[PDB]
Amino acid sequence: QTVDDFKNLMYKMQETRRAIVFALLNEKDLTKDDVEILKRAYEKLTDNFQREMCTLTTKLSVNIGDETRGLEKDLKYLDALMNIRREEPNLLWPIIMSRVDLFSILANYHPKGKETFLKEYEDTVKFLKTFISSEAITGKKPIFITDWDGTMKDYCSQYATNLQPVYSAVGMTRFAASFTRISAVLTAGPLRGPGILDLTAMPIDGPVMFSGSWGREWWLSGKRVVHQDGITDEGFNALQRLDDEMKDLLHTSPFALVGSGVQRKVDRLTLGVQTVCHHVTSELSNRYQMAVKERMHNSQILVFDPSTELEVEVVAHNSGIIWNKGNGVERLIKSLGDSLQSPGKILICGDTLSDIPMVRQAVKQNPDGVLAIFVGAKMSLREEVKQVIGDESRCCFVSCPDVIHAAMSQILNEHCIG
Amino acid sequence: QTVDDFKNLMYKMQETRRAIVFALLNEKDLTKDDVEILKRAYEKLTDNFQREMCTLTTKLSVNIGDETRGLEKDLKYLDALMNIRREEPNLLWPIIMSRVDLFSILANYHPKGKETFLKEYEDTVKFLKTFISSEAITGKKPIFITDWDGTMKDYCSQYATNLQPVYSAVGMTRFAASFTRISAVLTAGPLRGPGILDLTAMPIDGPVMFSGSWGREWWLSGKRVVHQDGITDEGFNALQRLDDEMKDLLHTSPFALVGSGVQRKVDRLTLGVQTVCHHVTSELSNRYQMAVKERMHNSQILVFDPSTELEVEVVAHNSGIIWNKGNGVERLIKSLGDSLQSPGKILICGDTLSDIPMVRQAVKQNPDGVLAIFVGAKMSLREEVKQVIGDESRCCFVSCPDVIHAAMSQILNEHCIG
Ligand SMILES: [Mg+2]
Ligand SMILES: [Mg+2]
Repeated sequence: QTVDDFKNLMYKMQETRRAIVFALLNEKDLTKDDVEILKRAYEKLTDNFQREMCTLTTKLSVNIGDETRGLEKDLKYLDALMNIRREEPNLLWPIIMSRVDLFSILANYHPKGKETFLKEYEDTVKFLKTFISSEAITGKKPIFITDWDGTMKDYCSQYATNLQPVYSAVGMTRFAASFTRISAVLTAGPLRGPGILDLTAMPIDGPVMFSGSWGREWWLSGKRVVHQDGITDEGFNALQRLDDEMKDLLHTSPFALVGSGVQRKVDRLTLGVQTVCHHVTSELSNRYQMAVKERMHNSQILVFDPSTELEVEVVAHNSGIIWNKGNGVERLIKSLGDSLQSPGKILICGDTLSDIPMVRQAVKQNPDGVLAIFVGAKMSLREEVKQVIGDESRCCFVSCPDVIHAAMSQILNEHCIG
Repeated sequence: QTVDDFKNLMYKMQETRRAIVFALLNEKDLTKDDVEILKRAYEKLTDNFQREMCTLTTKLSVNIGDETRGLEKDLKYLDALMNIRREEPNLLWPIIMSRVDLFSILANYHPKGKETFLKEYEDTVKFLKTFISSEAITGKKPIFITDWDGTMKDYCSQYATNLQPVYSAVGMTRFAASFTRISAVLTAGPLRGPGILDLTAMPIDGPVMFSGSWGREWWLSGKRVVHQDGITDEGFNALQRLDDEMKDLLHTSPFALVGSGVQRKVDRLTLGVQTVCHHVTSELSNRYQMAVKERMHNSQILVFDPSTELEVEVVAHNSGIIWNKGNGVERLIKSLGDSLQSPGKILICGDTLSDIPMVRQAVKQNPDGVLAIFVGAKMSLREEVKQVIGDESRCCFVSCPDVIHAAMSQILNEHCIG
């Protein structure tokens, strides 16, 4: 009913999710109790419409649509898996997954209809096949680089509970391990506390490398690599002090379930102070922002930024090069000892304009060469993608990530299973 | 209190606005009654918080913030003008306007503060000076091309009442006439019924040329020029028939005060069926969309498109080149007999990604050359602008159109008045 109960529930069913994913990727038995956890988590969100979590001072109405849909699709997926597992006990998990009709499960969620879902699915499948064919030509597996939010994961009203489902995790991990030599994930949010590593349900130390702050931080191999480059050592740590001055403010009753909800990015802090249209009062937001301004201790190398009506930022800087996802990709590839210039295909997935640099860099290195899949892109963005790349023919546009997921599952069913 | 009362009130005070603008641009006396109209229009919107207009079936809560701010700023501006007019009866209007401290009037509306407003103002002024200096170098006045919504005009919750204030109209007209040889306005919405020509408070047949449908239609000189290019004659007129099948649906009680609110664009119809977050019920929207689907009479060259959760489109096509604002600029300049290649500076103003083509085309013709001012642009968009153009130094970023307006007013005060 309250905030911490919701958060703890979601996080529990999420670590349970990771356990399930590990069990499905390492030929381990599927615990019916672990599934029961997700089942209870789903039943809890559907009883009292949406749900409203309250504390001892204020009350917030929270949109749990994404969490509910994720839990639902996961329940259907797992139910199927167990249904074929029971009928044939000692089959390998990929074979059982090859017998799952994921298409029928995901098609009912396409906002434009199943008919469009089918065509987008087929085109995405052929596109992906073109991407996979790179190995048979060059001898080495191609490189896959994607965005998270809106690209591989449906948009969530809260970043704090933007939890990745099981089927997508399994699909992405299998696809990355089987068909790619490099798979990278570039996000704007942090790695942890809460970050992409906490929201994901994937091996993390597997075939997929996760990043944060547009590539300024990475998780590999067992440690965290942070690229300051522009930010000073005093600009840094001061952000840490401010973060300490925020985490205790969250413990009072100011909340972090508003959009982004105070994120600690390598070079800045991004707090969500207001929700569209007007969740949370117009006054509490002002008290919030003023309290944030107070905890900025001159000045002291920390610059305040009102930014928008919904978000607010506290940045270090100013010496630097204005970091973007392109820099993250470049630095990663340079660090790994690989190259984008090497003859072979490159698949890049995105949903917003901030993903265009990733493409840019790629077509600067391999203009043969680059394949792009964009999710829910407006006309202008689609044209921009068509502009950065030559083709046109090398461009693929879908409406939702589930198209990509289903396509990948089909590719796995065809090439890894037969 | 109702819908039509609101619409008629706004339109009346808008034609009154045009009358006032004409009076201020042609050395005519300023009718105190015409000002009184705006005064009553302002008082009517501030009495009962926001306002809710209802009909005989449903009730809608309407955000009239933009209209109220426009009316308010207009009232202050006109009050000043009359205050110096009374103190010196037979002065020329530009001189009186040169004595108006518009900066103090507009600075209180900057969401980031007056301090930022000042710096953005100064930088924009110097930038504009650089733009004006082109005439003294090349002998001919430079070319100015801008976007409307979000660029020269604050965002409005309803396109039907997105009314341009007086001071901005005066400023833009004076600036365009005095410093430019070509001034163009590219919008996505139609020209009329309701269109940009109805929402503007500018001479229309003056120094500024207005367009619609990303340049597919233009108003010059006294007639409307429509570029089909891709759309067939049967694809056209069918859109007109559907439009006829919509305008009568609006007369029932389905409304067009939702965002865009059914727009007749040269190649398509863009209806606003849902508001963020959830103004209007979730069922009435469905009835709306289904009724729209019904009035599509095979099929019959009209393609339906769910697009987003808020908007919906009915497109003709498919043969064409996918028209953008760049094509509008190109076709306009080619039609007028001028050229972007000719040595001289080019100022381009925008707020979204759809304005990037305008820049693109320009830097394809004049890479010396192009100056860009972007309003309320996110980091990614700013970087994209910095990418399309070489400089960097030739880029100017502001937070609100009022910065541009105040800057232009200052330029007028310095060069046209002394
Ligand atoms: Mg993204
Ligand atoms: Mg615009």
